Amino acid sequence: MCLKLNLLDHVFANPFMNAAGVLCSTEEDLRCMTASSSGALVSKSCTSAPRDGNPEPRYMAFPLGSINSMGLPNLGFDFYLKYASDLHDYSKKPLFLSISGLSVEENVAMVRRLAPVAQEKGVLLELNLSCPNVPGKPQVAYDFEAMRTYLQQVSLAYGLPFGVKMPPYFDIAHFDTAAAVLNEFPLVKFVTCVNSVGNGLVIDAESESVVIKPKQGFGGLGGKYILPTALANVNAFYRRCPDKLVFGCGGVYSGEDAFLHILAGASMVQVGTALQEEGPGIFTRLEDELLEIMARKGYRTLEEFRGRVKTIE
Amino acid sequence: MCLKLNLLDHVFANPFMNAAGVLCSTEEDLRCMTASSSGALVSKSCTSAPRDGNPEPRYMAFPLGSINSMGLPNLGFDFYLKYASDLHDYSKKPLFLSISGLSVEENVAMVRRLAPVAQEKGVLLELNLSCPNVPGKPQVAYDFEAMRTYLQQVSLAYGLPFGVKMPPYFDIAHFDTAAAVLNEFPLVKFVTCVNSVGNGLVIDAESESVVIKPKQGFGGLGGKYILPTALANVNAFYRRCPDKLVFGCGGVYSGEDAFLHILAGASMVQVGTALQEEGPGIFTRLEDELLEIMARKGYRTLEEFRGRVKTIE
Ligand SMILES: Cc1cc2nc3c(=O)[nH]c(=O)nc-3n(C[C@H](O)[C@H](O)[C@H](O)COP(=O)(O)O)c2cc1C
Ligand SMILES: Cc1cc2nc3c(=O)[nH]c(=O)nc-3n(C[C@H](O)[C@H](O)[C@H](O)COP(=O)(O)O)c2cc1C
Ligand SMILES: COc1ccc2ccc(CCc3c(C(=O)O)[nH]c(=O)[nH]c3=O)cc2c1
Ligand SMILES: COc1ccc2ccc(CCc3c(C(=O)O)[nH]c(=O)[nH]c3=O)cc2c1
Repeated sequence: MCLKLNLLDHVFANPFMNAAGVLCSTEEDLRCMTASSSGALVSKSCTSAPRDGNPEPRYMAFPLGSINSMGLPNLGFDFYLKYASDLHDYSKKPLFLSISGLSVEENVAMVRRLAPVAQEKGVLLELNLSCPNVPGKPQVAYDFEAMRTYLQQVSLAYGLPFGVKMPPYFDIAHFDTAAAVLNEFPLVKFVTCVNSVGNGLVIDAESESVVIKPKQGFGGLGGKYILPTALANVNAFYRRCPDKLVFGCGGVYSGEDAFLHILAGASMVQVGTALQEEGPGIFTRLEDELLEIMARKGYRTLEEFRGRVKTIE
Repeated sequence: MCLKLNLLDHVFANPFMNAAGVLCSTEEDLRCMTASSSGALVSKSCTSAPRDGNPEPRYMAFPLGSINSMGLPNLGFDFYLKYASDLHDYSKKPLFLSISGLSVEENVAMVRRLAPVAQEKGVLLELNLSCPNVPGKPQVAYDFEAMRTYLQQVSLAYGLPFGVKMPPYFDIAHFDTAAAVLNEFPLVKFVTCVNSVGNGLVIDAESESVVIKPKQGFGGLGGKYILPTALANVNAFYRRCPDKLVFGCGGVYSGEDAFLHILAGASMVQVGTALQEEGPGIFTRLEDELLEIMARKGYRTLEEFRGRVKTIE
């Protein structure tokens, strides 16, 4: 009975990893994820220049999840490239590097320079298609023409297999159109579903106030609020992208949550809000919990149930 | 101390009503909602002809909320009109009638017949913009050009103040675009935010199956999962539509939850999943709980705090 996976020409002890942005912004953070029982880690979505990000408070958590408008605080690309190139111990586990340029040219410039490092060290690119667009236009992945442009340019500039981090969709026609766009790009080998459920608003009843300062308190939601939305997007893309892998992300707090993601079609399973709250010890528990569910059901490997969610009649 | 208010030329005992489609499909349902301590009631969204809806199971609820793919089962428009015109006791509370035709023409035909009943009896129209659209196309509210046409045609056909039931949005540009569409129509006097969070997926770990039969288990989410989404949409439209009312719907299970919708800007507060689960006694609890929070805060009116959610500097 085991949680090992072999994909994208890498080997993973188990399917768990952090979600981008959680426990992955500094060298300390990355070493801490490396030391954890996770099967992999991803770096904070970066920009070419370092960023301080939005005013605080910009992240808050509650029993059912979290809200944030961090604003891409990050140490800049050169720092993440250097971590990939010179500091990361690939004998411990694989590394994903997440990029989130504020324009298509910014992304092209980073992926050109990531390429030789990816080829020589085996760092894996996750391109974040919630990067903001032009303000007053929707985020990139909710503008199918911009998304196409981003993927064509990044495909040309990088030339290597990569993956994409997708926001959630809520309309079947969007599932259809988005997967069709992704399916135009053979170098897109994995699809991470989902980023935060955008622009929610948490209000504290006692103080009568929003709980985060940017954007009049509007920000992306994560945690228990979003697990069925995440499961839906994992399975939508699993069913529509048969030549790509799907990584699941959203609402994982337990081995059972991870099991559902994997039944929906998840290969890797990322952990955001729960990891933020509990810390990297969450990885041993998730592993133990998922293995206990597998033992009770008689499953010996992940492939025996991945994507095998049953429908009714 | 009482929760009474006046909106749209009607008087309401309190701000609570059912959400469309919950406890409101049959004559028995409507009389039950009428007998409740709700302030108003809304009928099941209807089509010209009666419909059986989708195969069962088509609704399921859980600790954090519900999923449904009901498929617009309804007794057809002649039945709801007849209810509005001959059966409803307007001395008890106002009535809203929800229409959800599958085309623009269907909606026009229903509203032309509704108008003289609205004039004579004061029944209010809630137009459901989570309706069918043209080939491989998103729901109407997610296709701003179709939304505009629907509203143009309905405003011309109906000629009287009405409201619209909106699906949630997740992107600030979308809020900007949707509110601008709506503000083109002076007869659109209220905006109900929000319908269910579309196309989530609930999976049962023990059976390894989805929990509803239609659409391979995909359906609209309600309940706790959607409260911060619902508050965000209420506030966004409250901010953008200063000459309209906003009705809040989504995740209300307590007077606290209702308090947060009213702080966000809600005039009326609709109850879906929690009503489906608890039954119509919920209305007395919600009234009591809301009055209790008001008392503790020293608020005597809803107007003192509606839309007064505080931001951080
Ligand atoms: C504090 C915080 C920072 C995040 N930053 C990023 C990021 O830099 N890039 C990215 O793709 N997603 C980011 N996300 C989204 C998470 O990766 C994840 O998609 C989302 O939180 C849902 O997973 P969850 O329900 O486990 O939180 C961030 C989330 C949180 C809470
Ligand atoms: C069983 C069921 C039937 C529904 N039918 C309708 C409908 O006919 N028209 C409509 O506008 N919304 C319909 N809804 C959506 C609700 O009116 C409401 O927008 C949604 O459930 C969120 O509120 P909640 O969090 O209180 O459930 C329905 C919801 C459920 C659960
Ligand atoms: C330009 O100023 C802004 C403001 C808000 C942003 C929100 C998300 C993002 C993408 C990064 C990201 C963040 C984030 O850094 O805020 N949070 C998430 O939940 N997911 C994400 O993908 C960039 C922003 C940039
Ligand atoms: C035929 O299969 C479907 C699938 C999805 C639907 C979504 C909304 C509607 C409109 C009525 C409605 C329904 C419903 O009757 O399913 N449920 C909601 O949560 N909101 C609604 O607004 C009909 C649908 C029918």
